[PDB]
Amino acid sequence: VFINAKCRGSPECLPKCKEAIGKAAGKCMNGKCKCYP
Repeated sequence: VFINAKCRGSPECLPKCKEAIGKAAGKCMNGKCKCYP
């Protein structure tokens, strides 16, 4: 799933995804985070 959190750095989406679902696996594109459950 993704989050509206306006991400600005690919490496920033890692700590975010981990804080979103629990794992730091995802990227940042289209102004959104792409975390994979």
